[PDB]
Amino acid sequence: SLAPEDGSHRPAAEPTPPGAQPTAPGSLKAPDTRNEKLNSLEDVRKGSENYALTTNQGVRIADDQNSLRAGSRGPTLLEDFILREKITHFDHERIPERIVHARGSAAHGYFQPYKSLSDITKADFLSDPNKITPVFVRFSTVQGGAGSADTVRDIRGFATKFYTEEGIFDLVGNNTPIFFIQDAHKFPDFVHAVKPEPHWAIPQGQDAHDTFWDYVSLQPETLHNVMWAMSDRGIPRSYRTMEGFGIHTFRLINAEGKATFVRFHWKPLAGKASLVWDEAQKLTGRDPDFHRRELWEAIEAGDFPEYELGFQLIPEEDEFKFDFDLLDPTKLIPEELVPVQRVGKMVLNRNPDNFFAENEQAAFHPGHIVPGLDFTNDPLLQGRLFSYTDTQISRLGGPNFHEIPINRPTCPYHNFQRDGMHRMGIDTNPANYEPNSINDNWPRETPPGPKRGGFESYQERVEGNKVRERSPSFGEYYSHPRLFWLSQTPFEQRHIVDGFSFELSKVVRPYIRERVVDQLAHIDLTLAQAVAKNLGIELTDDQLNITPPPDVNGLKKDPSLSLYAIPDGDVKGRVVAILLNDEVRSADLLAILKALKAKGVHAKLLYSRMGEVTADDGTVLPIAATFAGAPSLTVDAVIVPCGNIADIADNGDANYYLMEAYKHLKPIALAGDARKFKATIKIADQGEEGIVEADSADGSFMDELLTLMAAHRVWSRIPKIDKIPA
Amino acid sequence: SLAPEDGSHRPAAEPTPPGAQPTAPGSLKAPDTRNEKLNSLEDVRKGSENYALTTNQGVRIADDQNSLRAGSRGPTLLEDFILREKITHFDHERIPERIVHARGSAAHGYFQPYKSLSDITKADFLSDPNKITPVFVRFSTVQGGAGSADTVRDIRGFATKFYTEEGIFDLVGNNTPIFFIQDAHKFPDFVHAVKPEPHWAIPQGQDAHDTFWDYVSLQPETLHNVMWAMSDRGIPRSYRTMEGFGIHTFRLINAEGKATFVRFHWKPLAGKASLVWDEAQKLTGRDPDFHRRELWEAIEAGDFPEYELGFQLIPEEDEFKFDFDLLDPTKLIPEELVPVQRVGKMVLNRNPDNFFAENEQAAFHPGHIVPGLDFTNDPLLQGRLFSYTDTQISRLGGPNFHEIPINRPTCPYHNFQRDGMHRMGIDTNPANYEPNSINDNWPRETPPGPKRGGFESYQERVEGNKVRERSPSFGEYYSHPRLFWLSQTPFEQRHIVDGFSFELSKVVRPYIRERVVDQLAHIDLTLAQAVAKNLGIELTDDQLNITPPPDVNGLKKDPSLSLYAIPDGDVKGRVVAILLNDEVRSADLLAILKALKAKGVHAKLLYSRMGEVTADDGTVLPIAATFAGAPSLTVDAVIVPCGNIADIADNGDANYYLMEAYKHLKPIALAGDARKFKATIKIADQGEEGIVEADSADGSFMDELLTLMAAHRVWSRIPKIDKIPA
Amino acid sequence: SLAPEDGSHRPAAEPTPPGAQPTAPGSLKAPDTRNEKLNSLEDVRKGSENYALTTNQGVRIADDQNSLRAGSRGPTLLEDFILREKITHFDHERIPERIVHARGSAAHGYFQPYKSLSDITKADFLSDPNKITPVFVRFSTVQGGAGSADTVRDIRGFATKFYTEEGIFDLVGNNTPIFFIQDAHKFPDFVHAVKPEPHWAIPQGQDAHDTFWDYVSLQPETLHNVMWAMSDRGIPRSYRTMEGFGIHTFRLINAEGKATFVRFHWKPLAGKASLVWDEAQKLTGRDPDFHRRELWEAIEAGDFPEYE
Amino acid sequence: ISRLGGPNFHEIPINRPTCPYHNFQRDGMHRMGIDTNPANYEPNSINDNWPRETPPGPKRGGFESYQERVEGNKVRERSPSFG
Ligand code: HDD
Ligand code: HDD
Ligand code: HDD
Repeated sequence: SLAPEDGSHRPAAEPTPPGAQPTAPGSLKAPDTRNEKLNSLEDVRKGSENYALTTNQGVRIADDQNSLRAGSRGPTLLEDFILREKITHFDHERIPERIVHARGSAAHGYFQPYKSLSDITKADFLSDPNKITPVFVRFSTVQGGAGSADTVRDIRGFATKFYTEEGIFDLVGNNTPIFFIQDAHKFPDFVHAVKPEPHWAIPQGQDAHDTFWDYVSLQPETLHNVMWAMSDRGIPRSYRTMEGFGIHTFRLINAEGKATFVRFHWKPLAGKASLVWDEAQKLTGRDPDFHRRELWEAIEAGDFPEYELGFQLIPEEDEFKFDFDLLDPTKLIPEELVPVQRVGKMVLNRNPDNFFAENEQAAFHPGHIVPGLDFTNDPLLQGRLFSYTDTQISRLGGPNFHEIPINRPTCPYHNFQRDGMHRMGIDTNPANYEPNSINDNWPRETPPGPKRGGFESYQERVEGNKVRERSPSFGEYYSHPRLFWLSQTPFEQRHIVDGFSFELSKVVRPYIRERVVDQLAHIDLTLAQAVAKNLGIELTDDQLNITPPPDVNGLKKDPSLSLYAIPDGDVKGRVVAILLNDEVRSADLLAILKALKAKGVHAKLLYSRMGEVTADDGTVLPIAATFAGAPSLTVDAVIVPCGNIADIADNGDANYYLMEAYKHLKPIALAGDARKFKATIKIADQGEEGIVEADSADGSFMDELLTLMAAHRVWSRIPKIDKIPA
Repeated sequence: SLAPEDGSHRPAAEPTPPGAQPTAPGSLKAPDTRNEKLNSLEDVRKGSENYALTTNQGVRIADDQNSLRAGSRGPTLLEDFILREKITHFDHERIPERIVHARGSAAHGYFQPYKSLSDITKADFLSDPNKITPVFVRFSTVQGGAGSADTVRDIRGFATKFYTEEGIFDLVGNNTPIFFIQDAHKFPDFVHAVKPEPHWAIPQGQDAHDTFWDYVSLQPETLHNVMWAMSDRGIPRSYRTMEGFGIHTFRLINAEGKATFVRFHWKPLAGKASLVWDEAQKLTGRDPDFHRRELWEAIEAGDFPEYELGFQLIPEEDEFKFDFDLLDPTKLIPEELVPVQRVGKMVLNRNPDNFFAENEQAAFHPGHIVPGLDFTNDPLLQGRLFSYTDTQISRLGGPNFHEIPINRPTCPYHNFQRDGMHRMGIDTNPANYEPNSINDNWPRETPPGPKRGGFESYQERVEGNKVRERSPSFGEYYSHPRLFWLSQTPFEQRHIVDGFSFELSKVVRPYIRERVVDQLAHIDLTLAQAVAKNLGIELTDDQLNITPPPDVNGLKKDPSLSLYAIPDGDVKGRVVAILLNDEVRSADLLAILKALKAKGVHAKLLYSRMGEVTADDGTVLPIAATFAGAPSLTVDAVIVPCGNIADIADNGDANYYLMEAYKHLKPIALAGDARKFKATIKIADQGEEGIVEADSADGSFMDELLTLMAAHRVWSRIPKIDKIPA
Repeated sequence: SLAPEDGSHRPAAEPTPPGAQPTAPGSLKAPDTRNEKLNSLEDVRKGSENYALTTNQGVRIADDQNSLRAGSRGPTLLEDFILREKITHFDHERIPERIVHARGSAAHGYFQPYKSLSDITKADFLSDPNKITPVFVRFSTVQGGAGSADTVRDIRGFATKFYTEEGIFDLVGNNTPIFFIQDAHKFPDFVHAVKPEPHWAIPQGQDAHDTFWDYVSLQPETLHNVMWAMSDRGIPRSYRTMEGFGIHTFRLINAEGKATFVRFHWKPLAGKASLVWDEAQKLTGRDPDFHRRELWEAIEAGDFPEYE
Repeated sequence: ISRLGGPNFHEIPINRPTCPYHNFQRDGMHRMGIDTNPANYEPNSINDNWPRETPPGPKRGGFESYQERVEGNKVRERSPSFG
């Protein structure tokens, strides 16, 4: 018995806030959170407590500390089969990572529609507001390996496996509404250009290098998603605070056989929020697991990630009514033209038990659809359909990857397919072919119908010659980038310009930077000029004279394309650093902590060392982390309570904490003599918007602080931060 | 509905004789035959009746006859995910075959001891006669591929997986009591020498080629097993009628820690029986699946394969009491010196459901032992311990092959090993290492003990220098071959000579044949001379003068080494061909079938066409096969009833049936006018031992036939067969 | 032609200081730098300039920008074998990373002894001061994945393959002179304890978590190498400025059959130097490829890494 | 991909073309060819876009599919002419 006698090794099996208890496998942390998929995994869940340690063949091991040798200082013997089994399993633990989105974090949850959608689709999982469908969702970055950092600038994946009663449906989306390229034949080129360069394998998790911008400069179709990635969309605060999109136009098919075109959306109920670049980049060093950690801890705290599924629906007869082609995945459908109709809610409420078994081995593929859905001729979607089945043959070791437990349907599956590596199902059917008489032709085909019918493809008319040709309706590259640019606030536009400027500064061949700037001048001259000024490049008179691309269907902006133009803040689940001193005003700390708790905001008590400090009144304050150990990068706001401020006033870490939080536009609140830190951040005596200050933490101090947190960051501080040495 | 109205598509779920019903998966043929392992496989058995045909993701298929195309004569579309999943699974069905023993046939059963062995071993499965241990047994040839023929001349494997309460123990043996080589380092040399030659990959399932005999001629340690392989041991009648051996000396360890040396035996309760070479060779062309078929149908009929497990036990103090080294796997322990103690019985009573999932994927390995067993320094066994865990990583795809259902232990298994390709178990342990505090160190090591204890190696003393050197005690090659030769009946010696003669005649390089005859002259001059005579080789005076090797501990024979010297014939499960005519004497047929039924012998009614014939009293006799369709090779004896003999008397195929059966030494019985067929096989009017003839098929006629069948073949016939052109 | 007319896309094939030119494949940056191993790879090196783009079966491709479809807005056809070959190869690019030391940076070079060692060893590569042996060296971290950062706190691997005339010798060492554990049977326990924890797969490239310190606390044999890892040895400035060690005692065997015990060392001729923790940790965010980059650029500059 | 272990099966010697082959495909299990191209994508400027596409033509040209006419709905249907 090596556990502490007080039982403190084991986290409580109840919701607890971030940092309050060690994290644990979901079935131990939250044994009563169930759904039909979680329950179906019980056949493979393995416990440990009270069991003997064995080999994989069930033989009990007596001494798991030593190899078998001839003499206690002698050579290891070949006959040690316990050693060799254990080292062999170790030696073959790794499987190939995903070719793209190798870095990702996943959770289980459930989805339910708000009302039946039978009028527009026969998909069973959308047929009844009381039908609950379990989900497994993985969120990811794109470029970096499985061991890369989370808060890089990149697109994010947002992949949802719906375990429906009529089959698995995987909605395999990203967090921006378009992709970089038009036709899947170019996917290896694009991916190779953004991935680490092939001679030296640098850089990891960064588009900031020559080959990515070379390809962008040569393929202007890429510019629209490049605009999104260079905005603060590329650096989300959390997977809970980003949008999701299926990108492609798909079809819904109802029981009468009518097709409606659809694009899929996820709206985050926590709101949209992103980091700023300097914070994101520094956070990749201070905590490369920050998004993975934040998702796991939100679920352990009960701050369940919630998202609303929504559809943009366009009738078949309106296919050609826009200035862009609906089948072109580099174009978005502005919500001002086609609104998102709310469909249902997804809540992620339990972590996995074992990351490798459930996250690493999960296989999502957008070809996994169900009756009631269908594809379109989008030429990027069409090639995706080939890739996601083919890649699993190496990644997951063969054609039986649907028998890996996380991938299994919860509905029935029966067919004539047999064998393959790793075959788990032992088929008893006398027949392995159809048509057969020897088993009365079972299992049997099922005609299509309104419910529980076979899959039949929508009978779309095809007419044309066999060509490798891009549709001319796809040959427009700048109007969507411009619509995105004009829809952003002034501070978002600044962050875009700073994104392009920072990334192009890392491109060693200057002509590439020049070619990118020339493309920017086809989108918007103000953008192009601002980036050029940061790169020391002067636009030519020709460039100054490029006419801007047209409006998109009459629109000159669409505010739903901005993260921040329309307030959607939610403070629940956010966190505040509280910088302690060795004699904290206890009345301040009571008021601060209860106000935060009332709004579901978490706190971390920080000091210059671990252990405890004692408040003016004798209250013992346990310390969560030191100032350097939990930097301001990891919090949303900073509060400094009154007390003995001299204890920390000359602490360089405490001062720099406030300087970093101030640079990154975070709300900062200072009570009583903590206002002596105004000099560290150069705040005027009469104060400034974004800094809460008062004689004590009472009255409206915490409400003012919370109001600032609901607006996420103090954008008005931006011109004040250039001078700050931080 | 495609099944026939009358239900004749589905075999009865009751025991039935070979040929009476179509064969079926074991759980459908014998649903009520149960054991703990078969019951534990219920989680992975999948049915089929009444279920819809789906993709592997659970989506119902409407049309499983057509690809999706643009127009009904148009090109196939990439978006056809149904067709690609089905073709992808097909394209990846095969896995590598086993390096050796790739051809094999398997069944489920159970083992039970006759008495507790706790005085000599603490192995839990041998602790109590009421301990029932499920087994899965795979019988195999050695050289040929998984698609090669069964009745080749070869060594046979006999591998038994015991699913004990203290771990899987695999007894991985062959059907002769020694192996070809002494040290595992030479196994790839020997196996490459016997396998198809590397330039052109010929010959399949045959040792009859230059490289095999080149290795043998240069490595006289092989000669003992080569003598077995050249005897009729090399061509068993059935997996049910051969012996099995573990070959190596292992140890039993009791609760006191005392080690006893043990060699393992399986004694077939159906008796020992083999084919003759011509019959075996021709059977590889008429039915290359004969042993697989015979095993499956025996079990379907309730002719369960039964074997007694036997131990030769040698106390530790007697290690050096023999003329040969107990660790040398090319030496046998004569039963006259150390008797086989009969310790328990194994019954194989259920065929698999799916060959690939349960037989092809089964992994047996002799390093899978349990507490109460241990290894010795036998240098062939020592190297085997490395190979059987290593080879599964490619064959079965990775280190989780114990999770493939058929391989899973039925007792608990818990450890800190994680991940690997197609990981099924989802571990919930917070710890994946020990020692750990965070899960109170579970699962925990267990000290060795008398029951349910951890495995500890027997503390054998090792003293010597690090050397690659063969023990001098292994350097004797001829005395065991000679003891084997002297123990055979005269007809068994003739078949040995004929085996050597036929094989060496296929060696194209004559000096190799000469070098083999020289080795034979070191074993026995009579043998050497008889082989040389058939090869047109004359022994030199030096060869005529080689002194024979010494007796083995005073023995100049041991009849336990002969298949036939001691009567152990059992006719239950054997099969007779009854050659019909278009007017059968029904009284003969009743008397024949009655007497066969009484002894559990099966029959097959044969004619010149399929369909039925009608007997003299009107009984309608259904025909199982034609003369040419079910050759005499496939039966144990032939009976010709009386009736309209002129119907068949000039039938070449019916005459040849009897000539072939007669050449192969099979009993033949002829009733009434069927005695006209005496002329085709040249039998004198007075008759001949092994031909049963009488006026009708009365009761005496059948006892005489059944007595011949209990003696298997009519060996006295051998000098008459030289004249038969068949 | 997409290249700039001034030729500024292509780096000079001469030694240049870090940042002066874009980095390039070895054989194009330093075509005249050769050794027996580098030459022997010429059978499989493949160029590109002036060659047509083809499938892997050697069929020239006319249009590498589009899939084949039925009409220019139509569905992609299964008979597009060019698209499926290209996407199949992409789909199967990745292989499993190394179980440990998955993050590493490598280079070619050569070794030669200062004098013959025939009195203590008959190894051919140590027999003659003028017999040069090619080498390939990979330096690595231990815990993190292939896409983790370079300037973590960790032990570093230092593995040298010597391509000798009497076979390959691999000296597979680390940058500290001992290991954490005594018996290989415990390696999966120790590695599992230091690797990301199994429920949530955190933390990457860091021993700073409960399971590693749990194992340490319960296995005091670890403490020596834990001391080295917590010192600035854990955060070297460059792979050029750390020591290497084989850790184990091995044997040298001379022609007379005498055995001498030996432990192997590499001394960096650039000297020993490490970062400080705040700088190392912030560098994993500002340039997670810092040691990979510094090694490649030192070789491009002519600052060849040398070790005794 | 299973039978020959991955996507570099054209590098097994019997399968290799005797004519030139050059493209932007990289890596995979058992990769033999060591690409020196600074670029592993096209279009690129950093290797002047080599290796380059080739127009179709009478000899030594790029592959182009015959522009057969396709007309019909997306169906899983046997042509009646096959019946
Ligand atoms: C033709 C190839 C191709 C194209 C054009 C795309 N992808 Fe993809 N994608 C892959 C081929 C691929 C892949 C090779 O099949 C991956 C990696 C491994 C896997 O299982 O699938 C994958 C993974 C992958 C994942 C991670 C799934 C997971 O968590 O396991 C997401 C979220 C996306 N992709 C999303 C997209 C979106 C939104 C695209 C454009 C609209 C896109 N993919 C285009
Ligand atoms: C050092 C290597 C080596 C040596 C010396 C032997 N074998 Fe072996 N044997 C193998 C390496 C191997 C193997 C490569 O590991 C096989 C092939 C596939 C498998 O799973 O194991 C195997 C399969 C195999 C099987 C088939 C098991 C099955 O049905 O799947 C049997 C019955 C034997 N062997 C029996 C023997 C006997 C009785 C030996 C000598 C006394 C012997 N083997 C020596
Ligand atoms: C019993 C298992 C075992 C143990 C006890 C060790 N290693 Fe190891 N090592 C491995 C099992 C391993 C491995 C699983 O075999 C690796 C990863 C995959 C590979 O090719 O080798 C490996 C890789 C590996 C590499 C990377 C080689 C490369 O760059 O590819 C280095 C430098 C070391 N190890 C160094 C050590 C040192 C100095 C050890 C202690 C003195 C040590 N290893 C103990």
